[PDB]
Amino acid sequence: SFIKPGRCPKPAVQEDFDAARYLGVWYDIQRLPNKFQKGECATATYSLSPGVGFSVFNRERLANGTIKSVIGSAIAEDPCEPAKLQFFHENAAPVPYWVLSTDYDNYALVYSCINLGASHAAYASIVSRQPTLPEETIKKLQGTMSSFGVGVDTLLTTNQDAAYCS
Amino acid sequence: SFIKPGRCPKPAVQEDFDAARYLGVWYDIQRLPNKFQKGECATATYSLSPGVGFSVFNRERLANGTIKSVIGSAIAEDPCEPAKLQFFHENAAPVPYWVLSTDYDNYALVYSCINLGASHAAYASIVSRQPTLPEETIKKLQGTMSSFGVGVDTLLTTNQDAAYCS
Amino acid sequence: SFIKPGRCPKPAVQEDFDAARYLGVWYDIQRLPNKFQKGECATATYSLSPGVGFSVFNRERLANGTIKSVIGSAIAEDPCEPAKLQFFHENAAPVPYWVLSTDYDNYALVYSCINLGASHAAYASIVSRQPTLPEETIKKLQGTMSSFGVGVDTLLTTNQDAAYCS
Amino acid sequence: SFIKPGRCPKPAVQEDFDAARYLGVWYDIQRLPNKFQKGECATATYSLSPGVGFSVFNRERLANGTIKSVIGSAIAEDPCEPAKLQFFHENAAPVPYWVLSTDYDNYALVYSCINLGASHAAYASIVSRQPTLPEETIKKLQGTMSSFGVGVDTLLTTNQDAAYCS
Ligand SMILES: C=CC1=C(C)/C(=C/c2[nH]c(/C=C3N=C(/C=C4\NC(=O)C(C)=C4C=C)C(C)=C\3CCC(=O)O)c(CCC(=O)O)c2C)NC1=O
Ligand SMILES: C=CC1=C(C)/C(=C/c2[nH]c(/C=C3N=C(/C=C4\NC(=O)C(C)=C4C=C)C(C)=C\3CCC(=O)O)c(CCC(=O)O)c2C)NC1=O
Ligand SMILES: C=CC1=C(C)/C(=C/c2[nH]c(/C=C3N=C(/C=C4\NC(=O)C(C)=C4C=C)C(C)=C\3CCC(=O)O)c(CCC(=O)O)c2C)NC1=O
Ligand SMILES: C=CC1=C(C)/C(=C/c2[nH]c(/C=C3N=C(/C=C4\NC(=O)C(C)=C4C=C)C(C)=C\3CCC(=O)O)c(CCC(=O)O)c2C)NC1=O
Ligand SMILES: *[C@@H]1O[C@H](CO)[C@@H](O)[C@H](O)[C@H]1NC(C)=O
Ligand SMILES: *[C@@H]1O[C@H](CO)[C@@H](O)[C@H](O)[C@H]1NC(C)=O
Ligand SMILES: *[C@@H]1O[C@H](CO)[C@@H](O)[C@H](O)[C@H]1NC(C)=O
Ligand SMILES: *[C@@H]1O[C@H](CO)[C@@H](O)[C@H](O)[C@H]1NC(C)=O
Repeated sequence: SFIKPGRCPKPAVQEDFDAARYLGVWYDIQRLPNKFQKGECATATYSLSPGVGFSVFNRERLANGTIKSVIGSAIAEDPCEPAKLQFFHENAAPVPYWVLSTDYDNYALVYSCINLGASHAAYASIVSRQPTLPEETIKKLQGTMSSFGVGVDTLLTTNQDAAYCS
Repeated sequence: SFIKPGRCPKPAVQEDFDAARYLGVWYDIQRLPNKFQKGECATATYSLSPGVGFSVFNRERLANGTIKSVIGSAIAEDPCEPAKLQFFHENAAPVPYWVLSTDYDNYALVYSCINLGASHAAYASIVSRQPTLPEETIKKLQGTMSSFGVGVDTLLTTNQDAAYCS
Repeated sequence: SFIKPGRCPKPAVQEDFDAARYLGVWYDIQRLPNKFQKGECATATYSLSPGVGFSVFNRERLANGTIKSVIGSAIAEDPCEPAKLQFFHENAAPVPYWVLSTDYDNYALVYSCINLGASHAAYASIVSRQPTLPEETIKKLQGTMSSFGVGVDTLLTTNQDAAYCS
Repeated sequence: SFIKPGRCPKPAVQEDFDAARYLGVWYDIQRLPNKFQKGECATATYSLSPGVGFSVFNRERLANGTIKSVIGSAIAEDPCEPAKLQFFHENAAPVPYWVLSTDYDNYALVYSCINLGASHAAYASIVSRQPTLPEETIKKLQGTMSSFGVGVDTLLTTNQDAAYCS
């Protein structure tokens, strides 16, 4: 999704990550530019799976008012690295999805990277259990992002205004 | 997981494979020796996924009457190759799973292979919608297995006796 | 390293591809935009490998006259699909490299693709044993490139002018 | 190519591994049972690659005195992990090859593991720059292997007798 030079960094993930506590609704707060989000008001809904991992339901509002959504399935392929997921969205090739940091109740810092020779395509995201996230939490997560080569300057803020998104 | 010489054959899969028709209950009729089937009366149940692919519930009876079962998730990582799945069983590393041939309402030939240098570990299985499958059908699928270098003689026949399996 | 929408296409590869005839010097005639070519006069030289596959030496001229180069190794990881190689350059992650069409003594259409969810990163190339290639030959390879969704308008022409590259 | 239960362990590899100091001739001293060594007197010879990584030439003596050898190519696909190699032996699928420990001048502990569902296939070997290695060094390396579940009882000692190998 977003090309930067160098090979993919390998940042720390959430230690002892617990997926059952990660389920539910997360709101997109900030994110690296990508090719899949085409609007605003983005939310992810993660739910229990009857097999392994969990189901994914992403949803956003387009500027012309059209609502768009996708379904996918998330799986930790190595049970010993539960924070290192892979998402299989409908009609999409698999993408990595690592949870760098989360407190389950408020925020989460998500990272994703795929190698491209001497370059890489990266995606990063700050999400929240609410349409807003406190300013301090955001600055902290931006802080870790800098350590693995994401520029805070390059981030897009997602519109989560209550009126516009209903 | 059966070690044989040579690299994994790359047999053909079922053309224009339709997972919705592959769902439901399958009985293990014959199978390559493996490390996971520990008894008899083996069935697989495939169900809808709210994400992609489908949910898996494999189940067998032990000699002492104890029922053993596992849950997992099946996903075709390349949507243009829907018959070439990957199974993510709980407590297992991901494994390949090809539907080489199926008519959906009667039989299916499942193959799975993993390379080990100049050797490979293979798993193959004939399943049926009924606890039995006609011998001529069994013979035909055995033909297919031989055509890509599996020995029919090494196949194990699975117990599906209504008396024993009830 | 060029983003286009959709998953990677799988165009046909060169039949009975013979790497021994593909060795030697190729001149870049035109190619998709990428992050590795920074100048002109780009050439690829393919050489004997004492193990498997063959050796790679890429070379171009910078605008200030500085020559830049990389070495790498090409390996056909599956001997039965010899046209589907993996290229391992110094300081780079592995990249696919398919020889889609070549007559060995004149031209070659090179392709490479890596998936990015519902998008993909592509690189495509028309190379030649001479610094120029006939207009009729280029158009044919353009017909093929068009067939998997690269537009001739998106292509860059490589400077192979004898004076300037000298 | 030796099947054990559980997923592949992830042992530490030699820190700051230098492939350049690893070149030349190593003798097989002890090894896990595998499918490729058919005799004795086995040596691996590693040499410069004109591309990336290094060149591979393995050879052993068969019981009937006939000598057999293979060539391949070794590559660290992740340059930041030079001890984590991939070996491409001729006509074989790629295999992992980790250097867990080496002092370059005397010994080396090589490990390799490929997952097979809830089981795995492993290969490990203690090599030496001489046909023999001191018992204390061997014991030390056997110690390391034990910590990740290879049985010292399962190890085979390789015949490197000077006369028999002459
Ligand atoms: C997404 C896929 C992808 C591919 C395929 C790819 C090829 C590739 N070409 C490279 C160097 C190079 N490659 C070329 C040119 C060629 N390269 C060719 O495959 C051919 C046919 C030519 C034509 C001669 C040149 C000239 C260099 C060196 C340029 C320089 O470093 O200044 C490198 C080394 C890394 C770098 O210098 O940044 C890679 C990885 N990179 C990718 O990200
Ligand atoms: C390079 C890596 C990479 C990733 C990680 C990735 C995720 C991804 N997000 C998607 C949809 C979506 N994704 C989101 C939003 C999110 N998505 C998230 O992973 C998170 C955390 C949010 C935050 C809420 C939304 C709203 C959609 C639906 C978009 C639409 O239909 O327009 C899709 C589906 C494909 C599509 O319809 O275009 C993919 C593959 N794609 C990639 O190429
Ligand atoms: C599951 C992982 C796995 C590994 C790692 C592996 C290594 C491996 N060793 C091979 C040959 C060989 N390998 C060796 C010896 C060695 N090989 C070594 O990795 C080392 C350290 C030595 C020590 C000297 C020899 C002597 C041969 C040649 C066998 C012959 O031709 O008789 C081959 C070629 C296949 C063949 O033709 O038989 C492979 C794939 N195979 C696997 O399945
Ligand atoms: C290298 C290849 C390879 C494959 C394919 C594989 C499948 C596989 N089958 C499993 C359980 C199982 N698998 C089955 C039966 C089936 N399974 C089928 O794919 C089909 C068609 C049936 C027939 C109905 C059953 C009944 C179980 C549960 C067994 C138990 O509880 O012990 C498991 C779970 C973990 C384990 O017990 O090892 C795996 C990984 N394992 C491998 O190593
Ligand atoms: C907005 O855009 C989408 C895709 O471009 C389109 O399908 C949809 O109909 C548009 N909504 C309108 C015009 O209401
Ligand atoms: C049946 O078998 C398994 C092991 O084979 C054992 O764990 C289980 O307790 C047994 N149950 C009995 C004795 O019914
Ligand atoms: C050529 O230009 C590149 C641009 O970065 C630079 O790396 C290099 O120093 C230049 N060579 C010179 C100054 O001769
Ligand atoms: C020795 O035995 C091997 C098989 O065991 C055989 O292939 C080889 O040719 C034999 N060597 C000779 C010439 O006796």
